[PDB]
Amino acid sequence: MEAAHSKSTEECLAYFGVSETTGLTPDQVKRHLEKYGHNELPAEEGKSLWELVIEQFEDLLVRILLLAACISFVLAWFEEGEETITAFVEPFVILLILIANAIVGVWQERNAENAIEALKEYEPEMGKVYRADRKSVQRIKARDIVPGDIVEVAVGDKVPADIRILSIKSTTLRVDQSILTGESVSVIKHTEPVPDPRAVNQDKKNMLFSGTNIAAGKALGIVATTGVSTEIGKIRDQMAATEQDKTPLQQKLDEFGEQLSKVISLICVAVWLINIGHFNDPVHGGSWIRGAIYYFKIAVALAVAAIPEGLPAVITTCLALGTRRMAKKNAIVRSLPSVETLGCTSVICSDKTGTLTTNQMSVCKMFIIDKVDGDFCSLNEFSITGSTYAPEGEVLKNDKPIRSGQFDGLVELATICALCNDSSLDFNETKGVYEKVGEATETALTTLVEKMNVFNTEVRNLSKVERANACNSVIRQLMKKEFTLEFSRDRKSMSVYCSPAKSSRAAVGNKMFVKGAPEGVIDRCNYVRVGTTRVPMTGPVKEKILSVIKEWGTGRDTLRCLALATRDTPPKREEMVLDDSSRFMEYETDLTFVGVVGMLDPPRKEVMGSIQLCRDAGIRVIMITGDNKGTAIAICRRIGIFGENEEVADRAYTGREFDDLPLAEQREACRRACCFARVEPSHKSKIVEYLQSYDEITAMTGDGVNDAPALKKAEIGIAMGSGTAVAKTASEMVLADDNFSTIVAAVEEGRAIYNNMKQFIRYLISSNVGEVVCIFLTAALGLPEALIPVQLLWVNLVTDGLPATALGFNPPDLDIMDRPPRSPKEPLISGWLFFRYMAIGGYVGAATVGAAAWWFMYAEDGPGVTYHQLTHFMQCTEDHPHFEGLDCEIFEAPEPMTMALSVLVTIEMCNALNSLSENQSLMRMPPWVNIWLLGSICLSMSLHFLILYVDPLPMIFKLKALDLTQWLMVLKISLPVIGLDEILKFIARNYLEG
Ligand SMILES: C/C=C(/C)C(=O)O[C@H]1C(C)=C2[C@H]([C@@H]1OC(=O)CCCCCCC)[C@@](C)(OC(C)=O)C[C@H](OC(=O)CCC)[C@@]1(O)[C@H]2OC(=O)[C@@]1(C)O
Ligand SMILES: Nc1ncnc2c1ncn2[C@@H]1O[C@H](COP(=O)(O)O)[C@H]2OC3(O[C@H]21)C([N+](=O)[O-])=CC([N+](=O)[O-])C=C3[N+](=O)[O-]
Ligand code: NA
Repeated sequence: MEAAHSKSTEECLAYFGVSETTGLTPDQVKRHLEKYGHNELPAEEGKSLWELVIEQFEDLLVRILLLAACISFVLAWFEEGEETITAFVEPFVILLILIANAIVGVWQERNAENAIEALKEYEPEMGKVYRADRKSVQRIKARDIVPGDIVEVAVGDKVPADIRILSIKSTTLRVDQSILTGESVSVIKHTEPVPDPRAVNQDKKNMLFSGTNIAAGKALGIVATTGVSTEIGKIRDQMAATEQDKTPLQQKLDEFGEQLSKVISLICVAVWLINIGHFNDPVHGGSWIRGAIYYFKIAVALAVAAIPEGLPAVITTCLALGTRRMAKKNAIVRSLPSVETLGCTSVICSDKTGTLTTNQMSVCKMFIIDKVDGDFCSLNEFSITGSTYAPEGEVLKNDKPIRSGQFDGLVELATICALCNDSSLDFNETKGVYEKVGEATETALTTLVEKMNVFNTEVRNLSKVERANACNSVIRQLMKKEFTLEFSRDRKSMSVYCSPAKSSRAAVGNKMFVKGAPEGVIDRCNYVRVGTTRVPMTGPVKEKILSVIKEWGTGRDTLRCLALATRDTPPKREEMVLDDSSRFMEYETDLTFVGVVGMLDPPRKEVMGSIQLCRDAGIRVIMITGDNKGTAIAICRRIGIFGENEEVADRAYTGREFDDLPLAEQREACRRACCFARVEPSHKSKIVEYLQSYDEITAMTGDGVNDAPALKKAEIGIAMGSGTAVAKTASEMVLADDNFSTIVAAVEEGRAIYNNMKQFIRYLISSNVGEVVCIFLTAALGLPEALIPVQLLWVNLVTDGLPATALGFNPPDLDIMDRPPRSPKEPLISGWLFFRYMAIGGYVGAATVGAAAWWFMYAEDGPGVTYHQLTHFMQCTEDHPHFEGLDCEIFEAPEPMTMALSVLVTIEMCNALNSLSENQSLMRMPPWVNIWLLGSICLSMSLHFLILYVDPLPMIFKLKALDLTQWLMVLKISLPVIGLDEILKFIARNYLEG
């Protein structure tokens, strides 16, 4: 029964055919269990280890690498040498890389924590029901409860299903619903129907929600819904159905993969088309077997040269380090890839209270009526100092301290403030600073009366915990508080019924004290207090009062106003139905207006500055608040979201107003709106949807279970440090200090990290192009392999991995926050840059092939076969152009591989320098601009010597220590790559200056 809150108790019992005093029969149980299922959220998909190891092997590039591993393994077998250790090395490396990769992918899943699974914290194991088969209450497993069940709850219980309250067995039933409604104070429950079939949860005062807690009392109820149908179950379904997108870089990486894979196959076809003349060779002689091994050897080298194998690790390392840095600035990033998205944020939607403001509420203005004489009226206005919940402050009229007690009107104002109040003050001795005990707005009052000290009680003598509630305790001794009519959003007021404490043979002199939003309270005043006297409420007195409230609430003071009032002749106690909240407005009629208080929940000190940073960075800020609309807009003006004087008629919306717009107008509202007031949790989700319809990258704040869906939907869900764990697990980021400014600082960090990532992505991928040209050159010209997979793999994982990682530490540009958000669709490499890496690639390909071919020919350590061309053969049974001797297999020498490799290494060190800046010359942005980079380059070269010298390794990699002559050639050919880039950077910096 979804609409239970709107049905009578009788109607709810009738629907399920259940007797309140017996409960369900066992036939009913069996039928209801079959119809409605068990009372639980569906279990998580069992994702197995085998099913998960396989997912690691779904990435296209890892597939290519696996294919290459198999050809490399197959080749290690069907071979012609004798060395048993040196062969199976290659396929083991690739295999090991794929395995280490899988190990990690798996680590991340056993440690992954999901939001839907965290909701289960809120289902209790047991609940209590009355069923026909037994007289006494039976404790059963929550999961076996069904709709129609008669259930019983008591103080401390976790609510087990969504239950319509039948009977409250205690004096009141108080419930902790904070997780679902964001109501901090436990809320009173009743049993009468709530008429609106579409009531929001906060109005469902006759309902208990699954997952919430009984704070006081004992109650009988009938189970309305279970499982996925409860409020929290529907929240679990909304999250389930939300599909999150791959980040822009993830999408680019996949696109890169697809294309790279297409290029690879194309180059194979090319290497085939280029050696098509082999169909002209006599079938007799030669070696097909030794030719086919040659095409497969290069296919493997091609695969290895194309993939940036070390890239995922560099990306991960850079992200972890950034993450650690962000945490020191209160931004706890939960998802490493979100860092990029955060850098792209174009809208931040932020709750106000506690995030944009300190949530330290403090009264700084109040007034009572001074006098009323026909058309004439005056008010007595005061200021109150002290922005803390601490009783540190004093009252002033025209900036001069006064005695509060010397105004009877004030005495009553404080009386109402103290009695009509569920909250209080605590002096927390672990911290020193005072903390709210309840609602913030109420504690401001508590704090007010202490500062007012209307009866002049001796407080300078008391301590610091005896200070928290002194002047309050005085006022309590005055009146017996009988009951309270709790605040509700329809009437926007609350009241207390009181009778004199000292009261002999007198049934008379009871008072109700009423506090609430001014408009409805004032409309219900027929009288105005003036000192201790009373006079009829009339037009010019009302004008005067509403006029001041308008200025305090809509002006630059941005205060929340409450009107305070007393009913002088309240109804007889017995003539009041305390059980029907619908009558409460009526009990609070025929009131006497006493006064108005104005309180401020001040903006955080950094907020103004961060709002400005957002405007500078092209990031829109939307405030979401529970203030009325007028005060909402005033506060937006105050912190600079709106200009002091700009028109905002269609840039601010209440939840009400927004609902009244047709769908098309709502989408349009979201694109221009900066302020939403009094909105429901559903609105945050709609706002995010509409914003995603204009391709915004949106951050949204949240704290409760009710915020979880919207946090999941937003590109950057942002949870409060002080909030629920469910909100945390549904978010990309947590603010450990709750501060909006932490968001802005995280975004800037995102922008700077990403700009560095660009450089190292471009740097690593650039070398892969360079490597492929080498392999394709080698197979084009019929040359001996200049580089083998194992070498390339060391370079891609280690040699270039360090400088790439160092490029992550590139100093950020000074104008990072002076530019619009980066377009998500913006390519990492395109246009002129494409051409640059085209040219570098071609250079690098030529330079490596060159060095190997130079050794074979013009080098005097090797067989100076100058223009003798390796082109000719790698056959060696024809022995044509060696007219006399007995030596041939020098085609497998490690020296020319060492030439190529040291060229590759050196060029890449050079190109790491080229990568410090996209377009700035090294003459303006020198190498020492990044110490880590120089440091890494020294480390890579050291390691290059390691594999050249440390004996097990030279043999493994097939290399031989170079000559001082040969190193000098390495440098001769490698260094110019700097010249080429410096020229190319020059061309971009000058003939594209528009
Ligand atoms: C990795 C190694 C090679 C050899 C491969 O060619 O990479 C290409 C490739 C896949 C792209 C290209 C490479 O394209 C070429 O080099 C032209 C083909 C030359 C034929 C060779 C014949 C001997 C990148 C690498 O380089 C150059 C020089 O322009 C740029 C960029 O890469 C990126 O933007 C990085 C995105 C992660 C991509 O065009 C990208 O494809 C895309 O979708 C992008 C948008 O990704
Ligand atoms: N949709 C709404 N409709 C009406 N009032 C609302 C609404 N949403 C919030 N409020 C008011 O805005 C608050 C939370 O702000 P945030 O930090 O969440 O943006 C609320 O505090 C009081 O009224 C609530 C209140 N109370 O019990 O809730 C009792 C009051 N009282 O009489 O003691 C008055 C409150 N008040 O706002 O003045
Ligand atoms: Na999200």
